[PDB]
Amino acid sequence: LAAAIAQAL
Repeated sequence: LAAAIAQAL
């Protein structure tokens, strides 16, 4: 789920 952040930015 954390990779959502990575992708967002």
